[PDB]
Parts: sequence; structure tokens; C-alpha cells
Amino acid sequence: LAINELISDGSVVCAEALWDHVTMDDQELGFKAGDVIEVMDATNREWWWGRVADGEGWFPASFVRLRVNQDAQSSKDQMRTNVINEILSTERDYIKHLRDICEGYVRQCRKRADMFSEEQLRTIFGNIEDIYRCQKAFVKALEQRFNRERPHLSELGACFLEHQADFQIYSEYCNNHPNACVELSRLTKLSKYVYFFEACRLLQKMIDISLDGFLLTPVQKICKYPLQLAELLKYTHPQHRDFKDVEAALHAMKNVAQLINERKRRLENIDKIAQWQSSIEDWEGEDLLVRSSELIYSGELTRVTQPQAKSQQRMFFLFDHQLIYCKKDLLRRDVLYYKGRLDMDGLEVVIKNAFRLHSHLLCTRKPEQKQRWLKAFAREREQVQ
Repeated sequence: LAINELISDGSVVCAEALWDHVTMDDQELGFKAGDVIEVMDATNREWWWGRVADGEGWFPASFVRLRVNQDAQSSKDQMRTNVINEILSTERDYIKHLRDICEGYVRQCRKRADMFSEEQLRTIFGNIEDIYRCQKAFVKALEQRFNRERPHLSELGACFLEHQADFQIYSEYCNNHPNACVELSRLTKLSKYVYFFEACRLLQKMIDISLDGFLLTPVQKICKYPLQLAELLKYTHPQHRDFKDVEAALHAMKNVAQLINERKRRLENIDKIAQWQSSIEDWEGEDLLVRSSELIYSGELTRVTQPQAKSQQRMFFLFDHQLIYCKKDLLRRDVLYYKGRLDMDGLEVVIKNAFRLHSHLLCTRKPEQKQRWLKAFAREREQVQ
């Protein structure tokens, strides 16, 4: 929450994306897990305004992690010590969420077989109870490595390394998570469940987050780890006792978050695309999901009607295999009207450019924008080949 003031003083606040953010709204910021994001406004609880390279726009905060050290041996040790303290702080908080879930929610549900079947409990909670048992041990092992007197000397890499297999159980959790959300959404629509769940919180005295927020913490945590180990390494001496292990812990934790993240990414594209198409006015040809599964790049572009000669600016949207184009409702930006599309299969590219098959003419207002489109297209043919 201290971020409120740093941005007001004009200070430069950076963060890093733990999940990919997928969007077609030209006012929202899209990024891939791991990208650095400058947060310029954090007025809102969740939707902050940010900036990367080719742009800025709104983005969810819960999707990013703030660098511990924003802005020579006493200082350099203090930095590593900051990360060390964050790691330890986030595990202490994360264990409180898991405890609140298991003792405040699960325990209760499992005691009301008349509302939850064994199947539902498994669908809603997954293996959250196993995650809770392992994390309690992990916290204990992290803390025993903590050098209270001289923090920066704490060795944590080996500790991550010793729990490798244990972090493997996040796959099951994250894999079943989409299903939990569906059952939850459903139950959300049933007064008797809405009440029982509220009654759950009014007895466990719980953090003020919804059941949906809680159930997402394990997915965030596992995907956050690579960011934490990474900033730890950045401040670990090239010859620290911990150096080798951290670098190792990082490598292994990436392999886990990457799979979890890619899956989450593939699934969100499917739904964003469907939801998107639907929000669009006067849709015409075949549905996007028929030939597509991923938005490669989007953004304003002006095409020039070759039948006659008029040129119009439109919001183009390149997916794998096809380029759609829409016109923004003058006096209501949020409203788009379908206008057409093209089949990237067969089409070639050669602040203006054209498509070749048989051509189509297009251009922007800034050299920067063109060079970025050329990428999108090259990436488009790479995801295709």
C-alpha cells in the first residue's frame, strides 16, 4: 500500500508479471509472464495503470509482483536482505491463507455432506490440504535457515531444492482450478450456499478476500516463486554460499511455473476470444474458435479500400490464422462493430505495408507501430509453422 505515495512523489515503481495478461481492450495492458511493468497509478484496489514498451493501459495488480528493491557492500547486503525478508514474509502470509481455507472452509464443508459431496469437496478444494501440510514444513525449513543477526547470509536455495517434489503437487491443484471456479460460480448463484459461505467467514474471522481469492493464492504463489528467486539471485554475490543453489532453485521453479502458466494462458485465450467475439456488434463470418485459438497482436491500423480508393482507420486484431478488423463506435470507444477479415494462410507481408497472395494496403502513424506489426506477423507465421 506504500506504493500510493511513491507514485505521487513521481518515483518510478516497477513490478514483474507473474501470469500472462490477455486482452483485446485497447485501454488495457497486455503482457506475458516475466515482463517488467512500470506502475503509474494504483488508485484502484485491483486495476492499476501501467506502461511497458509499445504502450500503457489498465492491468490487474494481482497478476504482478513488485520488485523488492526499486531505487557499496553495506548497501548491497541490505538489498539481498530485503528480498530474504520478503520471501519469508510472503510465506508467513501464504500459510495464514491456507490455514483459513482448511480450517475455515474445508473443515466446515466436509461436515455438511448434505451440501457438499465428496466430489464437490474435491472439485472445489483440490489437494489444498496437501499443499497446506507441505507449506507448513517448508515455512519451518525456511525459517531455520534464517540468519537473524546477518540476514543477507541466509541460505535458502538448498531449501527450495530439497522441496522440489513437494512443489510438484501444485500441478494437480492448478490443473483442477478451472473446475473449482466453475463449481464456485454455480454455487454463487444459490442463496443457501452464499449464506453458508458467509457464515464460514463470520466464525473464522478471515482476511477480507472472497473464497475465489483464497483459492487463487496457490496459483499465484507458485508462479511468484520464480520472481522472488530471481531478485534473490540478482543480489547474491557471484561466490555466495547460496549462489549456486539459488540459481538452481530458480531453474527448477521456472520449469514448474511455466507449465502452470502456459496452461492458464491457453485456457484464458479460448474464453477471452469467445467472450470478445460476443461483445462485438454485428459479427458476420465464421466463429474465431473454429480456426483460431490465440490473439497474436492487436491495435489500430488504417487500411485503404482498394475496390475504390478511400482509406479508413480501424481496430485490427491478428489471431493465429486470421486478421479481423472492426470500427470503433464514434462516441463510445468500448463499442466495436465487425467489418471484415482476412486469411493469413497464404498471405505474405512486404509507416505502411501490404498483404500478398492472389493485395491489401495498411499503415499506421508511427514507424514504431509498423515495426511492431511486422513482428506480430512474423510471430503469427511462427506459431503457425
